[PDB]
Amino acid sequence: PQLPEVETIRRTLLPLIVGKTIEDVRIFWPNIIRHPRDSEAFAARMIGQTVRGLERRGKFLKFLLDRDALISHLRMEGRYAVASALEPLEPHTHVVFCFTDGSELRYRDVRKFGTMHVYAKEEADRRPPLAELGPEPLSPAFSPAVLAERAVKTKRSVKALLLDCTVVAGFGNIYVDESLFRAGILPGRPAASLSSKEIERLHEEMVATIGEAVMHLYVYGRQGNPCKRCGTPIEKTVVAGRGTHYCPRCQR
DNA sequence: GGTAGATCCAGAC
DNA sequence: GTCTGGACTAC
Ligand SMILES: [Zn+2]
Repeated sequence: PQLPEVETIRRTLLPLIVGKTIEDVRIFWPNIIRHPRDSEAFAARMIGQTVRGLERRGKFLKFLLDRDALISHLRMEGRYAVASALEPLEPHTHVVFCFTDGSELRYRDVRKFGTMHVYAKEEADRRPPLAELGPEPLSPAFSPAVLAERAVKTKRSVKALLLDCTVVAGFGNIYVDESLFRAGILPGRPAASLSSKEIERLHEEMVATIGEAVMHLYVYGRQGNPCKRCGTPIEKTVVAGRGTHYCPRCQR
């Protein structure tokens, strides 16, 4: 899931778990547990705590308990569901939080790329994976000025810059490619090569593109198909090590 | 200290 | 078999 989908999860999941008390934590792929490194300590500390809130930072979910926070990233394919402890688990279920009311919060992930970190609440924001996270793309803290400052410093492509979590929180490939198309900028352009006008426009399209989604594609996944604005075949190449889509006529 | 390269996984070719 | 992707290690 990308940022908009994660925000939907935050909103919809919260009322399904708030006020429930954890009675057990079961782990079927320990590699997902990143802190404490020992999955047994992860499970033990959570027991007895009640879910009090659920926040989002970038693509991270932050579950707020009594003393601790659970920081969760779904990567490409992770998903949460709430269901009865009486029913069989769905395939690829790797972590389960069991509540005292006989319901469960289940984490599934076919690829097993997702991560979980638990810390005392007061520490979570100053430890990985939240430490160094850049500003929310929809916040005044992410400004053209901030983007400009980062762009001028680096030798990397503009795509690489936007994918950088320290620059802006949780802005993924689909939105990078779409935002760059909408801003008329080739993804392979050196970030430092962007003019003030291009930075301003890119910021505007980033906020618009992801803002629209949080509340229909031009290039992403459209290789070999006509651009919706000029009819030129959309191309796909590798940029910043990732599959990257663009129109060679609309973007410069 | 900034950056490329490496990494994890299993489904799609 | 090869390719793919979000967010330490070593040049
Ligand atoms: Zn075009």
